[PDB]
Amino acid sequence: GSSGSSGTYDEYENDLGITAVALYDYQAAGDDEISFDPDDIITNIEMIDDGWWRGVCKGRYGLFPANYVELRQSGPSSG
Repeated sequence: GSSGSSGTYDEYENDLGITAVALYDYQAAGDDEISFDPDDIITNIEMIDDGWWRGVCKGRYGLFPANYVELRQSGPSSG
């Protein structure tokens, strides 16, 4: 049993998809690429290139190296 500040209704729509956390500060070489700070949170992460991805950060969707970021993941009791 759990609860919190649900609200007046629980019929919302949140499609964030995949998320990741930056490891180091990056500077999008150009417009195509996006610039995000280290230890930041990114949503709508689309897996395109094993080395580069595309997600919506601080209101910006562009190409970015998956090396300067880590795929969010937790390890609970029952893996």
